[PDB]
This record gives sequence, structure tokens and C-alpha cells, in this order.
Amino acid sequence: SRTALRDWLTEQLADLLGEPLADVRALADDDDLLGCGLDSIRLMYLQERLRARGSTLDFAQLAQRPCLGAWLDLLACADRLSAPATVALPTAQDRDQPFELSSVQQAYWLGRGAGEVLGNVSCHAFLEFRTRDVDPQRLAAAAECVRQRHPMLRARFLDGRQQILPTPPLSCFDLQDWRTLQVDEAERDWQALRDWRAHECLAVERGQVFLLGLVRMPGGEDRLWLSLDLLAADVESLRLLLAELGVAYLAPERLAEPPALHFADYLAHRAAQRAEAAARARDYWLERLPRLPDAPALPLACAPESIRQPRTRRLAFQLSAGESRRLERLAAQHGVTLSSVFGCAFALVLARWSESAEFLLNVPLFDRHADDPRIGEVIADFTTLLLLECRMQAGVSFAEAVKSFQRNLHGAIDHAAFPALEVLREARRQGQPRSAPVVFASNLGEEGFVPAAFRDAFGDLHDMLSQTPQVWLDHQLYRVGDGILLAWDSVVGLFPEGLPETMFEAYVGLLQRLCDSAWGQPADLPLPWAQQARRALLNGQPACATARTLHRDFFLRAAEAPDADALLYRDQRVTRGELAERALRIAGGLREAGVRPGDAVEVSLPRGPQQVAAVFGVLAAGACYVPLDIDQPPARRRLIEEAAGVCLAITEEDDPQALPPRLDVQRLLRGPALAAPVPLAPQASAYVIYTSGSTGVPKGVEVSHAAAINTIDALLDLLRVNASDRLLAVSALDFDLSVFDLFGGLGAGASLVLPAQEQARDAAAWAEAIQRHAVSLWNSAPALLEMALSLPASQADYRSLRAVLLSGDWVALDLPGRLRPRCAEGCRLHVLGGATEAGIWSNLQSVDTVPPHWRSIPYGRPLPGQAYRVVDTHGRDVPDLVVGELWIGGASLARGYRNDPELSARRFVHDAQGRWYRTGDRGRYWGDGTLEFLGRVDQQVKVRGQRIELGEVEAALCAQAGVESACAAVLGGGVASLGAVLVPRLAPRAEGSMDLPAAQPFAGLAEAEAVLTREILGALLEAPLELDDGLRRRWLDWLADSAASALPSLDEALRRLGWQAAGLTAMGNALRGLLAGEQAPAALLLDPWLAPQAVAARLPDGREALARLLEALPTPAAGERLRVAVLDTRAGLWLDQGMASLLRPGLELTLFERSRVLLDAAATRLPERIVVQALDDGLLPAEHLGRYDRVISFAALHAYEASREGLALAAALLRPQGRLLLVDLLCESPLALLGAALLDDRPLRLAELPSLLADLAAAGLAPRCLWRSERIALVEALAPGLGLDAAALQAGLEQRLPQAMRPERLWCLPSLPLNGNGKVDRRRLAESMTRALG
Amino acid sequence: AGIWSNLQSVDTVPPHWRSIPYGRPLPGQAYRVVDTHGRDVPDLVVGELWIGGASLARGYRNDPELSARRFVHDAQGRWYRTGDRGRYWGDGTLEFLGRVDQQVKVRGQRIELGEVEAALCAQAGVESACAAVLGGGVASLGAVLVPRLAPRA
Amino acid sequence: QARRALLNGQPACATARTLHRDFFLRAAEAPDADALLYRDQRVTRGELAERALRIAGGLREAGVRPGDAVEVSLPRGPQQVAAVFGVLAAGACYVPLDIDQPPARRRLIEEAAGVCLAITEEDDPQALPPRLDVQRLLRGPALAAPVPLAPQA
Ligand SMILES: [N][C]([C][S])C(=O)O=P([O])([O])O[C][C]1O[C](N2[C]=NC3=C2N=[C]N=C3[N])[C]([O])[C]1[O]
Ligand SMILES: [Mg+2]
Repeated sequence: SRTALRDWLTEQLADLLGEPLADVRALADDDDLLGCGLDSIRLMYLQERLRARGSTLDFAQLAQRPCLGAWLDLLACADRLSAPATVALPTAQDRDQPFELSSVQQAYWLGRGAGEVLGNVSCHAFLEFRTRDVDPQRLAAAAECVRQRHPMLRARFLDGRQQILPTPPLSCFDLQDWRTLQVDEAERDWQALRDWRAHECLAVERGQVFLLGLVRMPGGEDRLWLSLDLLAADVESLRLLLAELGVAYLAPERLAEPPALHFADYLAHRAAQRAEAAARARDYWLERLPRLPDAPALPLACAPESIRQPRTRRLAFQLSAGESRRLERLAAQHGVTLSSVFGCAFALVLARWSESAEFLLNVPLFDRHADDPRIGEVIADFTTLLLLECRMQAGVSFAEAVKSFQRNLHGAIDHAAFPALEVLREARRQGQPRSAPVVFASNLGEEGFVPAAFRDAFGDLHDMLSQTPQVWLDHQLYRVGDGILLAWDSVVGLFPEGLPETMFEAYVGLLQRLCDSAWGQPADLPLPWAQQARRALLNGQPACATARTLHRDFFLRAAEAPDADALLYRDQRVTRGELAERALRIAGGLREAGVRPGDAVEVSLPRGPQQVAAVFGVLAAGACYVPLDIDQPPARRRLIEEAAGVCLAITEEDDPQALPPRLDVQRLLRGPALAAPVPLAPQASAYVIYTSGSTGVPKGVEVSHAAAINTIDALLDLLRVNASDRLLAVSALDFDLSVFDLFGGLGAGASLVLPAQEQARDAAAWAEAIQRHAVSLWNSAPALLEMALSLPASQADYRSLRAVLLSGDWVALDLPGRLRPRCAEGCRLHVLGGATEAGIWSNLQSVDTVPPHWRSIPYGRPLPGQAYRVVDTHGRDVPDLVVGELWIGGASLARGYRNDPELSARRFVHDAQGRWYRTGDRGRYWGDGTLEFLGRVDQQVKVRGQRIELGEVEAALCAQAGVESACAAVLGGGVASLGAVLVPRLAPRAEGSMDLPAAQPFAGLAEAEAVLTREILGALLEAPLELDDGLRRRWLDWLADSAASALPSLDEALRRLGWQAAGLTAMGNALRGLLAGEQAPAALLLDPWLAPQAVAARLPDGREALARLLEALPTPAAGERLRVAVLDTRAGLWLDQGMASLLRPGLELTLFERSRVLLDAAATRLPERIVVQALDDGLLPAEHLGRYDRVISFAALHAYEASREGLALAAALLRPQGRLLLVDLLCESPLALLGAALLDDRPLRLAELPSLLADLAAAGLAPRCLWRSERIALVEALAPGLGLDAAALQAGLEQRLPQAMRPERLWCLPSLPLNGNGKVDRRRLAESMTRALG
Repeated sequence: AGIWSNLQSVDTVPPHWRSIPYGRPLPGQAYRVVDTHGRDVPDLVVGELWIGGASLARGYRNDPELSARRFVHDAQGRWYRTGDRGRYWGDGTLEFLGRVDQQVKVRGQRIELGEVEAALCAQAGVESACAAVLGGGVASLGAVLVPRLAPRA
Repeated sequence: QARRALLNGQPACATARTLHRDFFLRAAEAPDADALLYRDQRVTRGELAERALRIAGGLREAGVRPGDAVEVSLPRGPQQVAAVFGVLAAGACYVPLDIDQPPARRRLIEEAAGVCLAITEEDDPQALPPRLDVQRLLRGPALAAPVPLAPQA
């Protein structure tokens, strides 16, 4: 009955909560029992009592709706829908034999290993207690009594299994009577002792799991300490131990009984009990293993694998009794367990400090669940490790957050049946390196951590330390007094030396806040105010900006000193006055040409004075200059123009009929000079520097005069630029560093050294110019200065160079090391940060020297007038040392993108902090407020220091005719080349028409192959130990099923196949050597007598099919050069059989295969007139696209993961109107079965030729089947005009990309490899390309 | 906010001060001037003063609700939400501008007029009450009573 | 925004510590040093510290424990300072009230506060909160040192 059931639940809740039966009964159906002080420890005990009862329920079920009514309902349903749990336990495990480890036990054991990741540690608790005076003899007696009483306390650990000794051979009590020492000496020795034994590797191997100890300090103080290996004892077990100790010290007579429930018995019973749940959980985890989050992405000073001896540091916060009370109350009001509160908080802090909000944390569960109540007296390691997946939502109230967290945890508690350890093991087995190095241990049962029994004899817990291995951060909670002890047992040196402290302080602040505030408050933690303050300081630096039009200063200068040198060129030099007059003439021409304030103007000129004048006149006319390198291709030019909405294009070409009106700059120089520059508001658009754009359409960064001038001022005031200075305009016009060159330098009065167009990348020229003109200021991407510096000092003199700006690409740490001896005394290297979209720059690290701790030259302080924010994916500012998205803000931001409002909105985001560019740069603040830039998560990459979005190069390839999809990457090596990958489009069509002259094959060939299989199976099975057990079983079954009892026949088999007794002897000897030498499976393909395609080339009359496939190469009849390619070369074995006839006059042969070594063997055995190219990592060079009139595949198309793969590869490799030649296996070859079994590959790859031709037509080819049908189907198909060609590709990339971002090396794939997420595997591709390089 | 959250040093009073302003925030703490909506107000703009930083109280002792109400959060962190009116100057100085609400000063000590009103409403025979600080040199606190008449037949 | 960020971002002078730390440090350094000055009498750092510690020990004897709210309702003087330093020293949180504070409002505060204890000139364990005589507390055993408090407390 429901009511009776309610009564029973009342009874259990009374028992568990320690409340009156009546009172409990009073609790409403709808009353939240976590509201009534229930916790997960109690509720797992209730779940166990319901399971004993037979009313089996999932803790998830109970704890998702933790109210009487819900449970009642559930139980009502369960009683008829749920099975009982009356599992018959094993009667007993021998109580003295080595028995199996618990999962958690296993984990802790594995950690002891020196070679284990962050291991080499005990997993022991060290406890510390303070008491005035206690008898050492009583303590020793109590320690030995507890060891004898509790089997587990004397448990030896070996070979991944645990054995309980009668009496351990090693000491149990460590007495250090230091009453004779000085107070200072005693304290120092104690400190040493603490720092030793708190981290001690307990001799578990000798039963030393438990080691009590005492120090008698001379100041009349006895410091009880307890080194307990949690291998042995759960921390609830530790407190039990505490209790036991206290009783044995005060009165061992009152020790009730040694618990009879032997731990091995417990383990066996528990295992048997959980088997079902275990399997369920395993299925759960397996369904979620690929989607598990990684470990918390916390800042790590030192790699955990790099820590040989991890020292633990506790961060302790004793939550007051009132605080505890408040937490409890609030948790109750919000319908959550206090442990979920703490855990939620912990998770939040992690997330905030974690690059990823989603992470794993090891939640040790209380898992004491057995039939015998006496189990709550046992001292064993009753823990079970929960692999808690936590996905902290940002922006939600802590109420929401906590609720979510609880739900997750409660759901996972059931799933914990399948241990965390095994989850992780499967992750490694599945290639997932994921782990849970962050522990959350909520030991929150209100009896107090330190039992009364213990408290009476000795003082409450003074200090403690965990040593959990493989654990970064062992978070624990203890009932200290009536309060809560917040413990962060972090690893010394693992984290930044100041990190853990900070993070713990934030944790404590959040908890306290919870205490004193409603949970409707945001879960998003505030930054540690120190951090925020620092960053505010960095961000708030006043703008140096004398808010003005970007051209103002230059013109000012020119009026002040028109005769002053402004520009320096190949030989000529241009004064301020001349440059200003030319710019004003250009501006007058533009206004005559219809240009007007703020109207976008394209500037496509070779580098030189006219370029400068054009830009200046653009600005002067009130317009916004859209710089484009003359090198800019027509197509991308058009794209830019269109996107830009460019009113006009200044060029060396007069073409009003162009897309935009295109004017000759020289004709504009003939125009009437304006009296003065058009009055522009500083806020007006200055330039539209076209960044590369991820969709393929180039993106225009519309930077205001205000913004550019802000940056320039910020840097001018710092560089102290003056008239005497001279810059070098190495920076392209369409690279915004030139904005500082032009405007900055000229406004300051500094002269500009202008490399010629031909000098755009000429380091020698640069050097010469520098030397000649005494250049005092340099400004570039570091890629250009590295190039410069490549020149010897003698060949290149930089000693005039007063200061250096390097920016917009990674400045290598040794580059200041090269530069200081080269440049002027007082070197003044500045490294500057921030994207095109923040004016020019947004940071400055001065580099008077590189300190050792820089992993890269950081972004320094933000420049004056602008700022940085490092943010989570959610937009919330990340703490210090925390990797997040760099957010540039301030006066220096671009107005947006030119004609991309959407993207502008996306990127130039808003906040209560203002406007922010949202760079997609990764980076982190440091504790000193420096800002480490950390590269990029995305497709924006640096090539030759220039900015390229790989999605642009990919889209410029996909624009190409015959391209389906493409991938681009920056490759390794010194070159640091861009490269890319192609996915052809094959134009699928209906070419399934087929005719088949199947008159040649006969069943005698099948019988003959069966006989040869019999011979080889007998040859190897006479020495069967060379195979493995599975291969032995398979070969034994085959000896009949494919050789003897299926198709028995005569020895005529050999005379039909071709290979005679000598060939069979060679095959057998090679097979025996292959298996004995451990060279399988690779060396099988190196043998002509054993490779499946090689044997298929002779056995099923494969040589005749090879001869016919060798026909239709018309080079001798054509009397002209022909190019032929092979996709299934491998070791060139069948080719070794047919090469002499294959090499027809004028025939050019190339060999392909997805292996370097096999093709090396093929080249070794085949003559020199044959080209060999490896599909390195399955990667096809683009050079071979559409280059071959004929393509050949031989008895290996099935070996490809899909016939579509090889068919697409051949179609791409075929010159238009070229013909594929293909022989493939439709029916299994019994000897090829042995070959595949040596390869251990499935014979299911094969299919009949109708499917082959269907796929081939789906590949766009038009097939014709020649002969031999079922055994060897000789198919030849024509390839249509895919349009793919190296030449063609090149042309297209020339048409659509500047030479700075064309792939220098180009590749091809039938299909892109995919990441676990289903996205393009760009890493893999990158790697592939890199390897392909050489 | 701990004890204090600003410091104006006063070596001399420049004529432009209509009141001695809150100066700079004290080290380790901060001020925000916000709209009713929580967004920061520009300079010279009258808004709610938001104190923040290391100096904030943990909250109210046993008033989580009120704590939440007052000690509000933002992307800028934790803020007390004083109900002081005030404005930032162009120089960064923070003119405090008194209060819109019932929190008022008597003998320099802090009184909420809603307390004095509720302490009168607690009185037998009181329906509703109003309190205010009065004019004159005394700057006295006074209050007004609304009797409850026990209506009957 | 920049200006205000500057204002707000001033680094914390805070040597993050328990509020009582410094005084005890001083006391240890110079116990003889004059700490308080009263009507006629003067109290040394040492004396004050001792008194505070005695108070603290009495508090902990009275069941007081870290972070637990303690009412301090004493006439202004050395005893009142001693009382709050001991409250702090005990690990507790002092809830100061004027002796002038009326019974009703006192009760209100006490209730609201969840005050563990009330330091007074009056011994009345039967009060709403356990009410202790400061003088009696002064007779309590002095603590070796202040209870170690986390600054966040
Ligand atoms: N010029 C430049 C600016 S500076 C440009 O425009 O380009 P970009 O792309 O934007 O830039 C570059 C990239 O990356 C980053 N950065 C800057 N700076 C730098 C870098 N990296 C490294 N290092 C350095 N320094 C940005 O942000 C972008 O993204
Ligand atoms: Mg960029």
C-alpha cells in the first residue's frame, strides 16, 4: 500500500536523518528532502535499503525528485516494473590470500608508479593534531590494537592486488620525543618531519598502509599525526580509525568488536551486486566516451608529466559554523545537497580558471553499501570513483547552476557503478587521453570529520594533507567543529606559484557570498579583485590621442617646413612641401572625379612617392583610402572593390570603364591642388585595409582617423619620433603598419625611406637604404626583420636604427638577441600586438632584454587609449594566467568592416565595459599584468608575416572548376610554407550500362586456388606456432573450408595457376620467415609470392588479365609521348611481372601508393625510366592532377576503405578524355584469403562488378568491362573534363590570391579526413602536408 | 564597503565644489556610477553609486535576499549598489550627490526613515507613519502618524 | 571609461590578514606601549592584548567559535576595545551595539544576527542570546594567541 510504503520511507528517513518518526511523517509528499537535510550519503543508504527490499531504484530517480511523493510514485511503479536485487554473493574469499583491488584502489595503486603521470605518490592522508600531553605508550598500544582489530589497516599491496597480513613487519607508531630539544630546533625538525611524512610513499608493499605518529615538542605540546594510505581506508574509514584510536587511547576496554565483514568478502559481494549496474554504466560511458570533456584546462606552470615527485600544498579555509549553517539553509531552500553546493562552486571556479567550461572531476563517492550494518565500522577503502562530467553554464544564477550540477552528479552516481578508472582506461584504449586530475571529496556527514571519541582525547584536526596521485587539485571538505573545512590539496609547482592561492580565495569568496547572499545571483564568479584592478589599470591608460584627422600632422609639418625631406626613394628624395603639393593635387583631382568626404578610394600603386602622395590626397580629399598592392590579382581586386564599395581606384592606369572608375595617379598629379585638406572629423573613416576573409570574400577593416591617430600618438609619444628620424616603409600599403609609417612618421616630421616595388621583399635593398639614409626607425612584421638580419652585419649595417617596431606576427625570442648588437646603442625594440581591426596596434612590449620565463614575446601593456580583455567563450573576463579570447577595445578600434555589418556585429561586440573587437587571438594575462598572446584557435594564420585566413585559400580553391572542397594549412619546416588539399568533384552521371564477356573463367581455377591454399596451409600448419591463436584457429578451419573439404582437386592446380613446386616452396619459406621475423603485416606486401595483389596477378590467370589491361596504351600506335599512372604499385610486384612489355616506346610511367617504403621497394625492383611518387599519408601531389592519359589499378581497389576513394583518386589523376584501367576481385581468391589474414584485413571488401560500375559512374567515369568477369573483372572507363590540372590550379590561384597566400605546395585527396566532431581534420591534414614536403 | 571607499584630500576647497566630493576610490576598491538599469553612466551624469572591490561586506548577516538586491554582480564584478546618487567629473573626481531614498543622516549617524516609520507603525493605534529630516539649524528628525480607529458597527 | 578604470583599479594596499593581527603583533613587539587612553587610566598594548585574550578564552569556554557572531554591548572604554579584540581573537565576529540601544531593537538585532553571545556588563545566560559579563570574561584563561582566522572570515 502507498500509505504503508510511506510509513516505511518515514522510518528509513528517520533512521538516516536522525529525526523523529512522527516529524518525518509530517513531511509533505511534495516536500524536498534535501530541504529536510538529506544528503547523497544518506540517500545512497536509502537506495540500498530500497534495493534490499527489492524495490530497486536508481539514485538518479530518487535524487532528481527527492520528495516523498515522487519516491512513493516511483516505488509503486517499481514494485511491478522493477526486478529484485537478491544476488547470491560468493560465500567467502580467503581472508589471508591476495585479493583484487577496488577500482579506486587500482587507481591509487597505479599512481605509485614513478613513470605514472603525476604519480610517484602514496594517495595517503596526513592528519595533524595538537594536544598538550598524551602518553606515547597508550598511543602505541592503541595503534597496534586498531591494526589487529581492522584487517585492512594491516593490508599489504602487491602486483595490483591486496593481501591482509596477520601482523605487518614494519613499525606502526612513530614516536619522536623532542622534549629535550630547543623550541626553534624542535619546530624546524617538526617542519622537516611534516614535509617528509606528509608526502611519504607509505610502505604499502610491506603492509604499512597505516602509520600513526607522535612528536613531543619541548613547549609542552604533543602533535599527534596520522599518515594513512587511502589504498587501505576511505576518508570515512579514516574517521572511523580516528574514533577507534580515541577509544583505544582513552579506554581500549570500550572497543566494542572487531568488525567481521572482511574487506575481500565485501569486494566480492559488491562486485556481484553491482554487476548489472556495472554493465549498464559501462554502456553509458561507452556511449559518452568520445564526447567526454578533457581535464580542467587550468593554468599549468609545469606539465604534470614533468613532475617526478609531486609535493602537495594544502589551501585551507575553515568555514565558520554560521557560514555552514547558512549554506545548509540555502541549499535546503534551493532543494540541493550541501555537497552539490560545494561541488558546484568548485566547478564554477574551475570553469572560470579553465579554458573550457566543460571538464571532468573525480568525485569519490561514499560506497559503503552492504547488507551488514557493521560495514559502517570497517576501515577499508570503500570509496568508488565517479568520473563526473560537469558542463558549467555561464550567465545563470547560482541556483540554476547548483541545481544543474546536482542533477548531473546524481545522474552520474548511478553511472559510477562503472568505475572512473575503467572509464579512463577505455579512453586510453580508444585513443582518448582524457583524465580527471581534479578531485572533489565532500566528507560532509554532520558527526564531524574528527569523531568525538578522538576529539576528547586529542584536539580537532589542526592540519592535513592529501597525496592523491594523478590529481592536480584534490579538493576536500571536512566537518571541522561544526563548520566546514575547505581544503585544496594542490600540487606544488604544478600550477603557477600564485595561482592556487588566488583560485582558492575566489572559491572561498564565492562560498561566502553564497552564505551571505541569495543564490539568484550570477554563478559567474568575479575576477579576483587584484586581477581586475590590474587589468583596469592596463586598460585605462589615458589616450595620447590629440583627436584629429589622420592627415593633419603631415600637412602641419609640410607648412612648417616644406623643404624638409619627407620621402626617400631609389635615388630621389621628396620634401614635405613637394609631397603635400602632390597629395593636394591628387585630392583636387579626386574631388574633380566625384570623390567626397568618407568615400572609399582604392590605392593600387607600386611602392614609392606617388603611392604616399595618393594616400595623402585620398585623406586630404576627405576620402578613405583602400590600399591594394599592385600585385593584387584581378579577381580578388574586383572582390575587394565590390565589397568596399569603392568610389574610385587610384592606379597607374586610366580606365573609367573599370568596375570602379580607375584613374592614373600621374593624371591626378596634374589636377589642381586644393588650398588645404578637406576638413574631416576625426571619427571619419581613414582606411579600409583589406584583411583576408574566412568565407573567401576579402574583408575590409574600416579604420577611423580617430583610431589610427590614437594608436599613432600612443606610439609616437613613446618612440619620441621627431624630424631627424627616418623610417623604412618595408610594410606594404595594404598592411596597416604602413599607416604608422606614412602618417606617423610624416606627422612627426620623420622622413620615410620607401623601398621600390622591386624592393618590396629585398633585404639587401633594405640594408642599403638604411645605411645610405641613416634610417632610425624600423617598422614591420618580424618576418621582414628576420629576413633583414639574415644579412651579416658587415653586409648590412643597422647601427643607425634608434628604435624598432615589430608586430602583426610572432617576434621570435632570439630576435632581440640578434637585434641589440645590430641596431643603435640604446636598441629600443618594441613588440606590438593586436589585429588590423584595432587601428594598427594595441599592445607594446618593450624588449630591452628577454627574461627566461617568456615562452614567446608577450603582448605588453595595451597601448594608451586602448585596452585588452581576455574572455571565456561566453564573454566573461578570464582570470590571470587563464587562456581566453583576446578582446581589444578603446579609441583605436576600427569603425567595423566596410560593408559587412553582420561580421562587424559578430566581431566588434559590446559589453558593460564597452566596445570590443573579439580578435579570435588566444592569450592570457599574467600575474604582473603582462598579456601573453598564445596564437590562434582558428583559420587566421601568418604567412611571410602577412595575414591570411585559411578559409580564404580554401574558398579560392573551391572556386576552381572541378573542386568539391579544400583544406589549407601552414606547414612545418624552416620555410613555414602555406600548403593545401583538394577534394575533386567528379560530376556523377548515369553510366551504369554494362556488358560482360564472362566466357573465360572456369570453376577449375577456384578448385586450383583451393588446392594451392591446401598446400600453403599445410606448409605453415606444420610450423603453426609462428601464428597467433586466433590465426591458428582460422587457418585450421580454412584447411578444410577453403582448401580441403570445400574444393578438393588434383595437383593440376599448380599447372593452372602457374606457380609450381619451387614457387610453393618459396611461398612457404617466405611466409615462415615473415611470421618468425615479426615483419608482418607490412613485409607481406614486399613479397611477390605472398602479396594479395601479386598472387592475384598470377593465380586467377592474373598475368593474362595484366596483359590485356596492359593493352589500350596507345603510345606505340600513336607514336607520341603518353603518361600512365598506377595507383596500386606497393612493391611493384605484378608490375615486376609485366614491366618488360609494359614499357612501350614513348611511355612515361608513374607509380603511386599510400606508402613510402613499399614504393621504395618498387623503385628498387623496377627500371629507372619509371617515375615514383608516394601518396604520403594518403596525400596526392597536385602536380599530377590531370597529368596522366591512363590510370591503372590492379586487384587492390577493394583494399581502399571505399571504392569511391580510389575511383575519385583515379578520376582526378586522369587527364580529360583519359581512360582508367582497372582489374578488381569480385570473388574471393583462397590464397588471397591467406594473404589478407596475414594482413588481418576483412575479405568483405569485395563486391560484384555491378556495384563497382555503379560507384565508378558515381565517380563520373564511363566504364566498359572487357573479360574474365567473376574472378578478375577488367574494367576500363573514360574520364570526363573534371577541369583539374596543376597548370589550371596555378592559374586560378594567380587569379584569386596574391603570391603571399597561394599554396606553394598543392595536394589532392578523394575526401577530407574528419575530426571527432565531424569537422575537417585540419591538424591531420597539416601534418600530412608537412610529411609530404619531405 | 568595509568602512570607507573614497578619499578626497582637502588641502584647500576649490570654488567649484558644491559639496566636498568623494575623491578617488581608496586603493583596493572602486566606484561605479550607474543608471537604474545598471549600465555605467558617463561623466557628469547623476547615477547610483556602486562600490566594489576587496572592501565589500560579505553581505548582510541573515538577509540573503537583501544582499542579492544590494550586492549585485556584473561583468565588472561585485558591487554594493548603495542608493547614493552621484556623478564622475571630467577629472575623475566623484561628486556624491546625496540620496534619492529613505536612508538619511541624523547627528552624522545613519537612519533609514522606513525604520522610524515602521517603529511608529509598531505602536498600538498607529495605521501608517511618515518620517523626515527637517530644516533649520537643528536638522531635527521628525515624523507623522496615521491613527487606526478600530472601525465598528 | 579609461579614467574610471584607473580610479577603480588602484592596487589593493591590503596585506590580506585577519583584522586583529596587527594589534597583536604590536603588542608582542611592544607590550609596554600605550594602547588606550581613558578618563585617567591608560592601557598598554600588552595589557590590552592580555585582556582581549582572556576575553577570547572565556568566549571559547562559553562555546564561541570561529566566525560565530558575538554581540558587544559595553560602555565606551578599555573594556569595550578588549571585548572586540577578544571576539576577533576568539575567531568570532563582533556585533557592536551601543549600551544605549533599546531592549526591543536589541532583541531584533540579536535575532537577526543570530548572535552566539552578547558581551555586556550583565551576566544573564537566560537572555535571548547568552549574555555574559565582560568582567567575568576578563577573569577567563588567556589564549596563547588569537585563533587563526582566514582573512575572508
Ligand atoms: N599589422 C597587423 C596588426 S599588428 C595586421 O594587420 O595583421 P594582423 O593579422 O591583424 O596581426 C597579426 C594577427 O596576430 C596577432 N598579432 C599582432 N601582433 C602580434 C600578433 N601575433 C604575434 N605577435 C604579435 N606581436 C593579431 O591580433 C592578429 O590576429
Ligand atoms: Mg590580422
